[PDB]
Amino acid sequence: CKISRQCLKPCKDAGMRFGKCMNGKCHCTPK
Repeated sequence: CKISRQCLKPCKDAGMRFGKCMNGKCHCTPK
């Protein structure tokens, strides 16, 4: 992931409420 969106679906669509990525790491906070 480069940008917030690049983990948004990969995490949030996958069961997280949030999955923001920056640089190359994303904070995916589950549901």
